[PDB]
Amino acid sequence: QRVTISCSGSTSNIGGNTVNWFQHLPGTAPKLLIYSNNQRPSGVPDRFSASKSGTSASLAISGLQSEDEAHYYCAAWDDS
Amino acid sequence: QRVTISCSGSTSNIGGNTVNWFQHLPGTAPKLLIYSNNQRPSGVPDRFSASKSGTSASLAISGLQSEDEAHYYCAAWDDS
Amino acid sequence: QRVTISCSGSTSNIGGNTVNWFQHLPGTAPKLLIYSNNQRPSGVPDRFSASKSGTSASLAISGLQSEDEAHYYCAAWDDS
Amino acid sequence: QRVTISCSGSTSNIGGNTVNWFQHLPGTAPKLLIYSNNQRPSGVPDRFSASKSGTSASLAISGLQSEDEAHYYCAAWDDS
Amino acid sequence: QRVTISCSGSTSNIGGNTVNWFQHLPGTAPKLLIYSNNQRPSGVPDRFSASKSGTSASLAISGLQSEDEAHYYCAAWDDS
Amino acid sequence: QRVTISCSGSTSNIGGNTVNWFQHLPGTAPKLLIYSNNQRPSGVPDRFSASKSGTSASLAISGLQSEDEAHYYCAAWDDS
Repeated sequence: QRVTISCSGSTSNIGGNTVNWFQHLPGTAPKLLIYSNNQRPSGVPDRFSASKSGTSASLAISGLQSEDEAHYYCAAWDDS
Repeated sequence: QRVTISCSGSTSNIGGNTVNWFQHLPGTAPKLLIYSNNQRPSGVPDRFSASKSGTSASLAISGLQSEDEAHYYCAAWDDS
Repeated sequence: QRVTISCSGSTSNIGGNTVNWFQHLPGTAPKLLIYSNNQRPSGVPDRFSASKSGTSASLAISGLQSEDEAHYYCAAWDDS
Repeated sequence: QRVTISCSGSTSNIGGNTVNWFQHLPGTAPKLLIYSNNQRPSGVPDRFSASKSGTSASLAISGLQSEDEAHYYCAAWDDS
Repeated sequence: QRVTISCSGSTSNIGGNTVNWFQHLPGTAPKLLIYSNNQRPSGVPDRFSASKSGTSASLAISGLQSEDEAHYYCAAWDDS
Repeated sequence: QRVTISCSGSTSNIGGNTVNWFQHLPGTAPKLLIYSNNQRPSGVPDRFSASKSGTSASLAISGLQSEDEAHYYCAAWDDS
């Protein structure tokens, strides 16, 4: 036999960039405030898996590739 | 036999970029405030899985690829 | 036989860069404050796995590739 | 007799000011050029006077009180 | 007799100021050039006077009180 | 008799100031050049006077009280 199995992954290519951010900002006054008292997630897989709990109270400004990846690739189970 | 299995993944390519963000901002006054007291998610898979709990109280500004990916690819179960 | 198995991974290439960040900012006054009292996640896989708990109360500014990757690739189980 | 002679002068009062000029100018490219080959004035008073010759090839931006004053006040001649 | 003669002068009062000039100028490129070959004034008073010759090839930016004053006040001539 | 003669002068009062000039200037490139070959003024008063010759090839930026004053106050001539 000639069984062929080929999974894949997270191949990334950005290129160029020069994002320069935020420049030339005369006088501002950022006075943010964050205060949380909840958001308790959970997850209870039994047979299969790759649950992904996630909590945040951030400001969430993303420039390039701010992912929170979590991979689980090409699993198997026979129990012969 | 010649069984052929080929999964895929998260292949990304951005290219160029030069996003420059936010520039030339005369005097502002950001005074944001965040205060949460709830949003508790959950999830209880039993046989299959890859539940994905997610909570946020952010501001959520995205420039490029602000994903929150979670993969579970090509699972199997025989129990022979 | 000629069985061929080929998984993949996280191949990345950024290129160029020169992100320059944030420059030329006349007098500002950042006075942020963070105070949390909750967000306790969990996860209980039994047979399969690669759960990924994650908690944050940050500000979450990302310039390039701020991921939180977690991989689990090409697992197997026979129990012969 | 009670002859009373009262001339006047250049009394000035500006007040306040805070002219701030020209601010917050992202990248420009001033490439001015001046080249003159003439403008020769003259003046030949004989009996009375206070002629005022003036020549310029400037750019002439004025913010406040850019005068070129020249005074000659309360003259007399008797030749008794 | 009670002859009363009262001339005046150049009384000035600015007040306040805080002119701040020109601030927050990202990258420019001033490449001015001045080259003159003329502008020869003159003046020939005979009996009276206070002629005022003046020549310039400047750029002439004035912020406050850039005068070029020249005074000649309360002259007399009797030749008794 | 009670003859009263009262001339005046150049009384000045600025007040406050804090002119701050020109600040926060990212990379520039001043390459000015001045080259003159003329502007020869003159003046020939005979009986009265206070002529004022003046020549310049400057750039002429003035912040506060850049005058070029020249006074001649309360002259007399009797020749008794």
